[PDB]
Amino acid sequence: TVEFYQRLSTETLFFIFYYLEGTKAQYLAAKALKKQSWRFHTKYMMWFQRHEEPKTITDEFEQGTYIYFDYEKWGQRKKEGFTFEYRYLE
Amino acid sequence: AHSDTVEFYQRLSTETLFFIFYYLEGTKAQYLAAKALKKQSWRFHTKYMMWFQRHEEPKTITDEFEQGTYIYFDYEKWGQRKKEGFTFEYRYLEDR
Repeated sequence: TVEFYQRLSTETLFFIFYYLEGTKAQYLAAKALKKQSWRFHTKYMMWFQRHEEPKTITDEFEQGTYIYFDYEKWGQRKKEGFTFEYRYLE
Repeated sequence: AHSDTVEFYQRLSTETLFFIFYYLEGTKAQYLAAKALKKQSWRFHTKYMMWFQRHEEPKTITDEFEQGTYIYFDYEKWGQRKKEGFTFEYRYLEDR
């Protein structure tokens, strides 16, 4: 169901997303995350979430501070003065 | 780390390990997850089929059972709960 993945911790959703590819579970984790206001950067291949309100927003990109989950370090990190180009959005 | 080792599931959070354990049933992952949980002093009660952890030193300890307070992961509510004056019978334990 959709509500279950809603309950799961974010770290659990990430594990599901990165290690159970091409499966239903991944599919619902992706959406569970989106509803939590995470967005997938299709290049960096990591999930981002606004830490606070962006500094600048145009029609093509926004810049500001974000927390993201680095799957290589398996840990939530933070980036300031980052430019999230919407063309890398799904 | 390499997904096929215990050092890998050791990096994951407990809740994730529980997810792995219940929803990737009968797989290598589940087994290594089970192991990961055991270093953390979680033990599997084979009747209730839930994981328990001593909250504090047990009150009584014999050869067949121990008694005291535990936290446990209820997989029907999917949440950590707590039990006082609980008897954990050693016959319902994976490996003595």
